[PDB]
Amino acid sequence: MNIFEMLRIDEGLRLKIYKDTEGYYTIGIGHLLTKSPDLNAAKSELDKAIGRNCNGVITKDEAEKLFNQDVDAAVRGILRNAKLKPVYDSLDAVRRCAAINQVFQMGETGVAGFTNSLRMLQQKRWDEAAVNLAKSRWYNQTPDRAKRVITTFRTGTWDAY
Ligand SMILES: [Cl-]
Ligand SMILES: [Cl-]
Repeated sequence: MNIFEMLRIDEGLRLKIYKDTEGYYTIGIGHLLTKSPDLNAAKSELDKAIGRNCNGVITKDEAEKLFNQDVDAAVRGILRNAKLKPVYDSLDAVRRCAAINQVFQMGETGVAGFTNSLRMLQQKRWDEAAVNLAKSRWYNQTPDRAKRVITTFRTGTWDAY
């Protein structure tokens, strides 16, 4: 198990434009296209991302390429973020996967909000962190997935997957 296998399980694979859990146009393995309610806006973003006129449909290969780019982007984002980088670097490899999973789903606009959780993670107070992480809109809106990620932070094992 690794971040690709983990996110494949959490995000699924869909080859035509669909709406994610927040109602946003998405494709492939959790590739967010746009927050716009206009489907034409999403189709444009898709063509731009893939570099051809897709008409809302892609291949598995294209889906895996976007997935690779998106994972790479999530990691680089963490490493460029002065708040996230020291916590990330303090973690073991399995817990680093949980961290990338979060950023992949949430982006990093929630950094200030998860300040207390992040401190507990860097302190390696795993049970306290896990309890704190569940006190979130994130947990309440996607509890099954959040439970899997939190368990991964708590244990440093792949037991939830
Ligand atoms: Cl792209
Ligand atoms: Cl708490």
